[PDB]
Amino acid sequence: QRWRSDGRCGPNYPAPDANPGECNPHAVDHCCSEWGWCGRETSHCTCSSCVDYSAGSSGTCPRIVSKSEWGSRATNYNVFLSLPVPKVVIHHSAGATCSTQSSCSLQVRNIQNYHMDGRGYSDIGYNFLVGNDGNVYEGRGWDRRGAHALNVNTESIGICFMGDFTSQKPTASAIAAAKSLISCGVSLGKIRSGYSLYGHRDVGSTACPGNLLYDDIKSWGRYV
Ligand SMILES: [Zn+2]
Repeated sequence: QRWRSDGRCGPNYPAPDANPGECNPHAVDHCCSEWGWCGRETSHCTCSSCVDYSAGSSGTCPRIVSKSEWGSRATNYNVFLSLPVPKVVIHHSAGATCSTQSSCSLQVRNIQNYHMDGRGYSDIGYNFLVGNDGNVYEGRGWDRRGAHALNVNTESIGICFMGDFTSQKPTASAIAAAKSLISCGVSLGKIRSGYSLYGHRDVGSTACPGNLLYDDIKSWGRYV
């Protein structure tokens, strides 16, 4: 990857997939200092030759497409989650995949219409969605109680990958976007650092989030 395993970085310690060697954006030590160490302190982040990998397109926080950007309909749901959140539940759409911001935005619009008009929800059920386009889309957000898993709605953030992943896996960009979303939520204090990661099937009776995606999330950090 773009950072080393020994904790070094910079133009003197090249990474396997990166020269100069970089730092894990989602790690506590995400700044490459003068002395070629990945560190966390202000000195590591604010020197003239220092690089803070928390920031940028590859930072901890992924670009979240807001409700107004993906074309959400008017909602007025204000049932708030107790923050920070103990656990993260992973979902799959069990539906269409999407590869562009337009098609994924349309897909989110469809899912919202299904939840509100077909099932009678106050809004789209999930807190966030993720498309194969590598983007994150805003559902009920960080602060509002979701409707994605009955046993755990009040204690969790629901992230739903858009697609069916029983025999497929999402694009690497989708996975990266979800992980970065989680990391971001942790950095903000929306999600506890000692959070627990669940698949939907772990907390309910479904095949969600599909076999292969469920297999992949075991390798993610903090899976229960
Ligand atoms: Zn689910």
